[PDB]
Amino acid sequence: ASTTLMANAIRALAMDAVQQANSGHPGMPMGMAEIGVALWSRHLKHNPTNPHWADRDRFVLSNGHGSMLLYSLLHLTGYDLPIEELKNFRQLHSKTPGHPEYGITPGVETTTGPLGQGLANAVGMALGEALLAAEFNRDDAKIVDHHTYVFLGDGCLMEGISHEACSLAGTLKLNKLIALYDDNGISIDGDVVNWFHDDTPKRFEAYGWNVIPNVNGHDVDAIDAAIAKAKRSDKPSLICCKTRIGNGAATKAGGHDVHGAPLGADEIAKTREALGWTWAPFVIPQEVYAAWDAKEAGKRSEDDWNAAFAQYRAKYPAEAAEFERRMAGTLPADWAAKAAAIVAGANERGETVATRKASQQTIEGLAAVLPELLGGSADLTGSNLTNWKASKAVRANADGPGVQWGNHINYGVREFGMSAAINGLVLHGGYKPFGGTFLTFSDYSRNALRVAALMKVPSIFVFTHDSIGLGEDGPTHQSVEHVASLRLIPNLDVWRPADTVETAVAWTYAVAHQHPSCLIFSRQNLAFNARTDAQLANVEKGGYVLRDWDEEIVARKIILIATGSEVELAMKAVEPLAQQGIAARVVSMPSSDVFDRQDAEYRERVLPHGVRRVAIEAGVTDFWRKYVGLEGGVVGIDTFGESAPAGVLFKHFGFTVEHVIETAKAVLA
Amino acid sequence: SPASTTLMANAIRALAMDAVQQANSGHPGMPMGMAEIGVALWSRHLKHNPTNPHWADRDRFVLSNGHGSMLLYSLLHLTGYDLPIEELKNFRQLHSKTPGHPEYGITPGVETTTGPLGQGLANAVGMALGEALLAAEFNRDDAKIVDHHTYVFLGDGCLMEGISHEACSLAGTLKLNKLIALYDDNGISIDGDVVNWFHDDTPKRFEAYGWNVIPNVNGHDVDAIDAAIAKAKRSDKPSLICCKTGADEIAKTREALGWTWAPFVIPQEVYAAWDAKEAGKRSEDDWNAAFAQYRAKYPAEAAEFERRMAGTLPADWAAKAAAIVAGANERGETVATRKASQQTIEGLAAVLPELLGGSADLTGSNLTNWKASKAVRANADGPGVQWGNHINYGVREFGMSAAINGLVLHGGYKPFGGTFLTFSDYSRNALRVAALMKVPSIFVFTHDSIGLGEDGPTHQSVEHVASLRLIPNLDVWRPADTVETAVAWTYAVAHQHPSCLIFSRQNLAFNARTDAQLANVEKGGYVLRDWDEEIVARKIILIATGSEVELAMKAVEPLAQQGIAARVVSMPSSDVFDRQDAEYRERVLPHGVRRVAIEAGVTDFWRKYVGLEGGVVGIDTFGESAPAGVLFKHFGFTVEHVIETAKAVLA
Ligand SMILES: [Cl-]
Repeated sequence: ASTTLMANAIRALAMDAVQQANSGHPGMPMGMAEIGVALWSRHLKHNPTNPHWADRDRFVLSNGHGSMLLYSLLHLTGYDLPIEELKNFRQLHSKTPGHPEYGITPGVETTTGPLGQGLANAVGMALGEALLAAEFNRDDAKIVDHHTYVFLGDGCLMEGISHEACSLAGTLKLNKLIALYDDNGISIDGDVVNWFHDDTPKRFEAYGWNVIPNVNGHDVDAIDAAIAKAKRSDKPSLICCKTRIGNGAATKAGGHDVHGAPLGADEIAKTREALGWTWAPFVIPQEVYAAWDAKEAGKRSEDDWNAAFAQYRAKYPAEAAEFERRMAGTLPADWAAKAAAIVAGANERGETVATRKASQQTIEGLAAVLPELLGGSADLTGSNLTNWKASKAVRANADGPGVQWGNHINYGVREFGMSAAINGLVLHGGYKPFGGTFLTFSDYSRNALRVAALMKVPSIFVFTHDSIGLGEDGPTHQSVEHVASLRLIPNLDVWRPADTVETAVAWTYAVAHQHPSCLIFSRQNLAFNARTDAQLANVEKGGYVLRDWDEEIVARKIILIATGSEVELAMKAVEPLAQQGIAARVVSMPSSDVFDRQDAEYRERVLPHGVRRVAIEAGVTDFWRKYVGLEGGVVGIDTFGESAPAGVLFKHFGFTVEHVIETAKAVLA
Repeated sequence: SPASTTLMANAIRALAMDAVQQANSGHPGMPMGMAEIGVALWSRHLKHNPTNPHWADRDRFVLSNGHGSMLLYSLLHLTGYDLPIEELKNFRQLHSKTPGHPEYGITPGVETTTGPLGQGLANAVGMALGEALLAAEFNRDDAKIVDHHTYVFLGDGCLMEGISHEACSLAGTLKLNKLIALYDDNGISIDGDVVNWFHDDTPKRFEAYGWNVIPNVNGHDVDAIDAAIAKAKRSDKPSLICCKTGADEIAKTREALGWTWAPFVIPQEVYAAWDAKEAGKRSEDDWNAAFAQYRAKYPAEAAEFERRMAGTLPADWAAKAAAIVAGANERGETVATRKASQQTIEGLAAVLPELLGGSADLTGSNLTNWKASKAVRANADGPGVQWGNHINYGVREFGMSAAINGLVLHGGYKPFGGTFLTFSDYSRNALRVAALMKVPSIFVFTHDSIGLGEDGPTHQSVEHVASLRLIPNLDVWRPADTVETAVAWTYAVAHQHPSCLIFSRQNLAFNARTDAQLANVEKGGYVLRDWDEEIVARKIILIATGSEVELAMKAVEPLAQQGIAARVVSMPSSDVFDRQDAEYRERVLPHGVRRVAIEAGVTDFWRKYVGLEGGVVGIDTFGESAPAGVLFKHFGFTVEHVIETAKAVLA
């Protein structure tokens, strides 16, 4: 059963599943068929029966629209993806969505579709493998050794994020990363040369990559040999595979309408004749299956690694335990107590610091407790305060390929690439990564935060300099809409702590839960608040009563809802409001997302139905309408900022006791 | 003796370190590092008139590295722009003309607003593209009126950002040879020595883009930088010039430099060596005379150039906009609002010669092109572009969006560019900066919800419409049909806020409108179907946008059969609706009549109109991969769910 027959198999499933769904992208799976045979048949180290096998090569389909390529490969090689599913391509609840989705389909390593990000994910996975290896291998016993393969097309290469990820990968000498490029002269608008005339080999050599240019992308033997050559490189490798889009189509190969549209029944019948593929839709003859199936080889590969690991466990019982725990993403055994100790510690200290500082202090405590902690900053380490006393900066080896182990990464000025890479580090397993930048620059990395939320993986994204409180850098740096815009992304937890204790709570919560988190810290100092034991336990509920009414008040009730640096203002507002006949309960809402997940009883306790509310936050006001209603009030900022000291701006922009009072009287009128 | 270049440069170092000391805030190192580059460019090559920063044929300068803003302030102050020393003393103070990062519109001679890295460079690319397009369009064999360079100062941060890749790759494919980038190659970014995280061979990278690179220029040798700029001007390719560059410390720097003068004191001869008013006036005078000769030979073109450089619409615009809108209403067509968008683009292009469209590799999907357009293309043999009015930007959303900002700043075109709505997350900060700059950039977004169907949750926007509404001063439109599309487009084109125009993949039903309703569409929110004149049924308001307006209209008779009388408010733009006066807003949404919002995106946004007691038919999860009709039923976009919600709200 020839490789033509094996490649053609991919062609038939891709074209027939697209036609069936009358939707999707047949051109790339047909263009890349032989590349598929080359990598998957002759090189990929994997086990269909266990797609969670720790030491498997990681494959990433960065050009995610060509998803039938992956579904064919998963199906053909014997993963648990039955033919029924490929028949249900692009149908509700199928295991075959239009773009591949992590957690939905076995063997799907990450979620792609937004261009460029799969490639950045793959850099993160290569970084994970390289870091773990440096960490867990011993001169007399290796348990970490796998490559990271990524398919990509012209789209990914035009996206800025390819630049960020490949520059970093080159500087970090990630030589087990191997990229195969669907080099076909085509993107969606037509002939790529009219908008994209890069000398791509030259670009990639400039990054410190090895490039294998001009491979015949329809020659299984040629691609195979190029991968072998890549596999022996001192540098990450780009393989340039010259292909024809929809190659094998009877009449439409190389056309500009095979990217994202069905071929039609007529072209499909004629393609069956030209290829000699005699089988009906979704019929695959057993000799194609026998040539593609990897269950046997997979079993052998993984059983071998198990023996390899068992021998490792004998010589290093403690490290083997740690590896298994970390690969599984399980926290230490004494977690609740150590986490409660970090929080108690902050509460005991009672210091008024910037929550960026509170953050660094929490990281100190997390690190002493989580060897898996992997920090980093997008060239703002000194500003974000993401590194800690005992941390080691990850660096490429001076002389050979690979990295020296470390646990804080300087990502460079690459917020988007850092964020996608973090998603890769997380998906790889073995570390608990986070990475920082200024809050406003969440606008550069936004879709990566989004993709973490879609995948439901606990990526942590740290943002500092969160408002006009940052002062003089001015309105291009001063976030106004950002905090609310991140809340709005489904499944993304947003924390904006008021003090050292809310920071400690936010971090330990984030490290321990399944949602990706944005942790949002201030530049400037925020007053410490004191809390009851009951209150300390309620911070983890996202919103809690920081200060209640006294039974002895018997004046007009209001609820002040505040977050982050504005908790101080709500708190300073209480007595002045009392002296005006208003009794103010202060609710601190460090995470509205976590608060919204609470039960109805708890939410009613904190925000009693029918008591009016004023929300206080140095951000856009409309967001708070969900808690304060049409009749409630908001003290916030609905314009861009200005360049001036923080104290000047806070006054200028009406974050004053006087404004809080004025608003409260207006709400209660 | 007249000022040496060393004294000319040290004047910059003095102002930078003194302004920073005065403000006790900011970064003196970058301006001080780039001072010689400043002298070489501004004093020897920059063509500009300090007395008129709006001279149409001026060279364009961009400080892409926003941190060294005292470099620019020094340069503007020294060469004679209207930026007094009292302002430099007021660095980083409230309402000064010397903000922390430079701001377009605040300070004369500031061409764009920079701060987030890489975007200035993308801005510059869009300005160079503007100059090349105008020239190809307007210059004649016997009379040239367009001819200027675009210069950008650049640092390591800018080069690491993915947006430099998008912008520089495009500039190199388009052979924008009048773009000249000068790179502060100092070995340093904020975290320390760049080599640990940025070890690019930047020269080879840029040659791979089709740029000319002059590597290894001594960043402190004015003559060397000068000659390097001179060479770049002879190049057939855009050029990158790689320039290798409190109290006690300031006092000792003064001594090390032999700068004897007190803070903010510039000696007369340094002023005289930097002043550019006299060369400026001559340059602009020469140009005004070359323009008079152009006007004598090409009077219609000359008036069109002037109108378009001011960004003024045609004098009978109100009639021409009304004809576009009326033709939409007359046609009564049920199509996707992406198709409605293309139809309006077509009518706009026939009356706006300045119209300049494009798409980030989604031309067919977004429908941004029109039948009479010409595609912008590099010249086959020489540098530069053949003129066109539709640009294939490649798969570069952020770079396209920042380039558009630069095209808008340059003057002469009315540009817009398209991509899918979710991919607004890639270009977001450029949307933000347009809104901060107050410039009428037009961003087109299509495929706006689960209505796109099978492509699935990575493409299906859910939070995007509401998250863009949050951005101050950015107008968001999500028209229900061809008439709301024509209104949104003609309003966006005519007004000063940047606009996001949000279009559906799928067919949306046309809605008939009375005259009074047609006149209210441009108010952003309006009554599309009102309650009967005297009724006994309980009242609800349905507020809907986009594709959901059809769902609101379909719910009205079913609601009436349940004893519920529904007003349908269409809200194509909540942002424009919020700028309406209190009387109008109360007329559309009367106090104390309860509301249900309907919109295929996050629900929380609507709480500002429907309150805690109101209702929302929306989606607060990600989508799924399935046909659009299957998804809409799956996600509860149904009359039955509208009725349930309305009854629960009315309870
Ligand atoms: Cl592709």
